[PDB]
Amino acid sequence: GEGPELHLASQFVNEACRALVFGGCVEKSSVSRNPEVPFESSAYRISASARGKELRLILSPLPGAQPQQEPLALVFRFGMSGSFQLVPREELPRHAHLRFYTAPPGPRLALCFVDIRRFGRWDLGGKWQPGRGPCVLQEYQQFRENVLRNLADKAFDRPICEALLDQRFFNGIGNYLRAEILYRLKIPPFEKARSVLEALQNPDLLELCHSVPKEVVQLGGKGYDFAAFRAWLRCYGMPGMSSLQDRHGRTIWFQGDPGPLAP
DNA sequence: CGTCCAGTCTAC
DNA sequence: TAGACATGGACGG
Repeated sequence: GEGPELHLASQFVNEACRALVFGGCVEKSSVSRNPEVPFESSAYRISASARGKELRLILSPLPGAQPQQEPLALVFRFGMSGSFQLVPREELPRHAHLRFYTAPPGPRLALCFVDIRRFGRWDLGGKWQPGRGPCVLQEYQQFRENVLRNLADKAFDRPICEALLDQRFFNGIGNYLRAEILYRLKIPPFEKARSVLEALQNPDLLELCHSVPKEVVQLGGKGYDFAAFRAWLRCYGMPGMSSLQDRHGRTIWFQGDPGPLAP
């Protein structure tokens, strides 16, 4: 559920739906507590884009589609297990909680938001979440400036391994990326975030917040194969690696000294 | 076999 | 903040 996976899911949606025409209503599973999507069109296309840990999906009526209406945008958050799949209409995956159906005359497929653990959410409207920082993958320069010009914010009092999960400043970084990034630099997880980032402005911490997830995207791995990602990892859950619980109870994997603020 | 572990969101 | 939110598989005692 991290940046690279949201970004590959956007790629997948755009490639799978490039020729497809969808029709009818947007079908939510009965168990899902997310909002019904009030969009219905006789002929519409689906496109996507990702920003940090959010994915914007746009449902665009084709010319002359009925009823006459503007496009509708939704924003998804994947939680721990969210994903998109394109399947035959009659072979729906289990836990397909939101479904878009191709219209005739093509082979009848379904584009599904699949979410086993049901932690993901979707909203109506295209707005990104207002507090989130810029995307480490696609807004690198804005993201770098938003960290550095704000180092006096209380957020950077926390250990660097906890600050990397703060989506106001590291939108797209999650639990495996913070392990892999700190591991490249041999920076102890529980050194203070402000102290680590002041010692700055050999790629540095903020550069690696971009280049490391970019590597995952280049694998096509964690994609929307699973072994090429398992071999790419150097720290997260790897043998020989230490691990501690941060203050919110998430496991930080690291090697060597845990740092001064370790619990 | 029973336990444990695997990003926001909510409410006290 | 602390626990909730929730399914399934690996891992033990």
